[PDB]
Amino acid sequence: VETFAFQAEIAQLMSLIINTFYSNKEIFLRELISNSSDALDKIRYESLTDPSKLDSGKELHINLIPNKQDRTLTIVDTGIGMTKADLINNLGTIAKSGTKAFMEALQAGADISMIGQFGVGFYSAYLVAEKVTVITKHNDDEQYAWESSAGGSFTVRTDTGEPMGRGTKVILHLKEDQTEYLEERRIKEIVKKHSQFIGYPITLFVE
Repeated sequence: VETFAFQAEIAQLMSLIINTFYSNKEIFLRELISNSSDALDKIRYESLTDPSKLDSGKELHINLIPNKQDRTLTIVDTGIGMTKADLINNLGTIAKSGTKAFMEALQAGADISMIGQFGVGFYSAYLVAEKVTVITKHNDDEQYAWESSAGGSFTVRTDTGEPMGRGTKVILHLKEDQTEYLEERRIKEIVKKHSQFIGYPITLFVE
């Protein structure tokens, strides 16, 4: 296991997300589904000129998996995945610059639900999760697990957990008071409200 420091700007973003009073937490799901869709779009585009890119799985989709025993909500996609370098580099984002914009905007009258407009929507996971684990597999690399409970650091390790073929799995270890996001009725409602026009199937698994 390797441990890394978040850039200071990202640590500050995370703390703002964790400590700011903001009731409309449910937007985290849309943000992560949006990220999944973007990743699926990337592998799809690469496949148009090189069909072999899909040897690691031709189905392009998103699964939502709640588990009340583990208190986790997992978002899985079969998108392009991320290399180890992408993981370290803010999960393939330009987060340093996105954070600066988001903070300026929060000053010009924006609110936290607008985070995705600044390219740092992944971090909205910390509205509801105490810990986030990201398992990822890109065609050009091995399978990796990133994890962070905030506090300024994240880890990266190889994952000999179940091989995934290709894609990304975001495992949200929910805060104790956020278990509503494990209820089928609630997840269904949020998907219909904010993720109605996504171009890939979204399957909500049953417990």
